Amino acid sequence: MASKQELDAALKKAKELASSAPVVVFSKTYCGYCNRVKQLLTQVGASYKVVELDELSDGSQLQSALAHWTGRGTVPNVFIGGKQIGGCDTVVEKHQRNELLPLLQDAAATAKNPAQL
Repeated sequence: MASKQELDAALKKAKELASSAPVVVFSKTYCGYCNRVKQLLTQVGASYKVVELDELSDGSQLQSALAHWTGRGTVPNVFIGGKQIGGCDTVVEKHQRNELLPLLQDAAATAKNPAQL
């Protein structure tokens, strides 16, 4: 039998992780892009979980479930309100469009606005 139930369990934990905070940043321990996304969200004033898949106890299979789930599985990988937004380039582009910030506000993730967008 293939590892289907292990992949499904990692997928279930990926959904759990993706929903454990209003914003979640699947990442790795050293990448400049992971640092960039952390600083991007910090500067607007967001509140976000970080999930360093190089250090998470099952992080390799968790990233494999991420790839299965998203058809992408890159790092960093950003979710808001339990839905994927995209990777580093996606959040930087949506920040430049002033399009990420309204969605962070809608999630009330920006602590500046607890009343939502």
